[PDB]
Amino acid sequence: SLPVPGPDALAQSEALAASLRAEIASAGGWIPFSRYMERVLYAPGMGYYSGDFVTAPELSPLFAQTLARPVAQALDASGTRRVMEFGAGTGKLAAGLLTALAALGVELDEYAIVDLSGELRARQRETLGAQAPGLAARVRWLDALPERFEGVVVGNEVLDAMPVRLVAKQARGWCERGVSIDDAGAFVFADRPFARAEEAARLAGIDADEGYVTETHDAAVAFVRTVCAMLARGAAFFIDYGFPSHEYYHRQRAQGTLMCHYRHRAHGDPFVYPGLQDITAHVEFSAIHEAGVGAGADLLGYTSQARFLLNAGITDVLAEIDPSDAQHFLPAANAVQKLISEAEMGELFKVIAFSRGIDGALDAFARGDRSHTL
Repeated sequence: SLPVPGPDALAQSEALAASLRAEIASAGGWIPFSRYMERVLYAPGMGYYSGDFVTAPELSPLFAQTLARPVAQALDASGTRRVMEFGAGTGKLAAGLLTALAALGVELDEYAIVDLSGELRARQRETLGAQAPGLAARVRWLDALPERFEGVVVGNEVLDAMPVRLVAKQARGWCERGVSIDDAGAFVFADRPFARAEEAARLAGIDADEGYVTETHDAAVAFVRTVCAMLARGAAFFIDYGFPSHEYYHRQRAQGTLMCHYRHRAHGDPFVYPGLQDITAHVEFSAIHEAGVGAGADLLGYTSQARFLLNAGITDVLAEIDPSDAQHFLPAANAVQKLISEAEMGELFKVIAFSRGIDGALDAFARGDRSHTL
């Protein structure tokens, strides 16, 4: 069943929906899914994110403590002293990473948060004041990526929320799946030939039978190019759920990876209550790899979150807590298992990193690197 929102949320969703229906009609009855997704997620005031930013916020402490190790190693190796986080959710990772780095002897000249909409920083500032008092003063917020950056960039579950286009395999070949309105005014998917017939060529490599529907990630690719061109020295880590291309576009993944979350219920329909639910797609890491190295950065590593966290010392972090102290040990052990178990986040989530001015390997990627599978 599908719970009905309260009056105020419903009014918001209805206004957002009416604005999208009006846009679709004005455009001749069809818009790409990227445009739909951009508006329902990011419309000022009414979009989902712009008026549940990570999968498991309660894992942020142990996660940040562990991530701090390769972050510090990348700072040392590149001779840099700044971190920049894109998005940043409610600021739990920033508070954790700031605190953990400082505890390990690493002070930053600045921890920059990129909050394009302006809408996330108030809660982030509150979280930092509460959880990292006296490191909070090192945090600055940016309205856009700068032209140049020296330090370590962190993008945790941000690639998955960037707009995707949908593509569908017809007998006649690939086409674009966009959004139309039906005769009752409801949003409907609608398939149309590509404007740029060129854009079907990139899909030829997919082992897809007729009826296959999947996502392309132009916006994420554009973002990674921009980050890697900006990065002058240092590293950029992206943490997200997804797969290299062979697996992403596997013959059997014929409904793709699009998933929506409404009142923490996972389901496939992005036309449910516009503005009141999340819409995400998994990340296609081969294209992300090409994006970053094509901008001239080195690939620093690619592996599963489990392997990255294990390599980075998560079990050592856990082992600081004594097992007889059950009050602390069991929650910590359960957190670690959620982070690293194949059945939980450990395999599905991946870490990819790019670098400039880092020679050699990070310990976090030195065993079990998967770059050769990209």
